[PDB]
Amino acid sequence: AQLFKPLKVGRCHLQHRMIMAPTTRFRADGQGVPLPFVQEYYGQRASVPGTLLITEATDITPKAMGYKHVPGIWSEPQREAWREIVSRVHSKKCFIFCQLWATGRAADPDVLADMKDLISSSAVPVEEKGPLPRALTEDEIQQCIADFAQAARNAINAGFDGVEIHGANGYLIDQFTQKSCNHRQDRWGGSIENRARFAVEVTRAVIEAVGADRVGVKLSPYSQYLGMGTMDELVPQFEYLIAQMRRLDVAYLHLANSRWLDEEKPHPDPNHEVFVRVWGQSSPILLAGGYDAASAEKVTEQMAAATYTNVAIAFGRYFISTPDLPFRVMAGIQLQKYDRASFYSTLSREGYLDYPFSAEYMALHNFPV
Ligand SMILES: Cc1cc2nc3c(=O)[nH]c(=O)nc-3n(C[C@H](O)[C@H](O)[C@H](O)COP(=O)(O)O)c2cc1C
Repeated sequence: AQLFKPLKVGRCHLQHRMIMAPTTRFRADGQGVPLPFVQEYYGQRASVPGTLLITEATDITPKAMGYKHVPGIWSEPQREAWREIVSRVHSKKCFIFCQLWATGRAADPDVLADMKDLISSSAVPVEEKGPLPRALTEDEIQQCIADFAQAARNAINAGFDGVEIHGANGYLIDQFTQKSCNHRQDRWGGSIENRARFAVEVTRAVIEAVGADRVGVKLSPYSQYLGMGTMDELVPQFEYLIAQMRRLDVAYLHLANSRWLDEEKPHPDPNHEVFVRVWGQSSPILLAGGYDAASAEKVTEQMAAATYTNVAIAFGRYFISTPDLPFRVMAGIQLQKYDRASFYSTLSREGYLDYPFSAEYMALHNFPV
């Protein structure tokens, strides 16, 4: 199976193409430091050598943090906690990218030090008022771009194999890409190229920091989560941005389906064919959102037959429920049914560390360490 073939992504020689998608689980402390057992969570999911894992979204600066109990990577205590997580993954011969974000208008205003700190590309709330975000100034944009680069340096210094730039799901970068939020009249909004500029410049600064082979970029072009996915020129806007990502030669593009607002409207393009076409055949593409063992297999096989041979699939919910997911899929073992109780848990070991391995995997584990 194509899905089981080794694939080089960035500097990492992956041994199969099933990826742990970035998933926020709120197991960080009030200082943004991952809890001491976060290392066992990622270690569990480093089940099979040559797996790539992508971390939960990680904050870049204390001012940009939008939630409590999510991790950052600006402070020394955070960076040391992540070094230990990354060490555990590498000890199991797996690879890990740190996903970097800022929440912008989707931050929890109760968590911000000042109401001034709720920022976006423009003063457009997610819901009809809705506390109003403040439009970033030119200098604040420049500062945010440098903060992403410095976070990327911190990540690479903690040992991460790479960073993913969180350009999706209506968070701050996507708030610049999409006209349903960005109504700026300066060079950061007001046309397809101008709206794309924020994502292009964050990407360029992170590339200068760590090199294109340690940077992936996530987008969710069709997603309607958090006020996105409604602009009239949605397709052209992302065709343009993905052409620029391809020109910048990033290690991978990651495209994900999210929450679709009306289930009676069919989705236009479940496997993102329209965008994969612009990205091209040569560089790895990660697809996420709604896949299972059979559909991950089918889409990778059929894309390969269509010349798109460099496709990986990332799983969020099944990697939560199934720590040995790639082992299971390769051995024809059923993935663990996931449950909403665990998705909506916070802080505890319960609903986090306590999904079992397959009995099969346990059978091979029957030895003294
Ligand atoms: C609990 C939960 C937390 C998530 N947190 C993030 C996040 O931190 N970063 C991000 O880019 N996507 C996040 N996602 C989206 C996942 O990466 C993925 O796109 C989503 O789970 C859909 O894929 P699935 O069908 O395999 O679950 C999250 C999803 C869930 C279920």
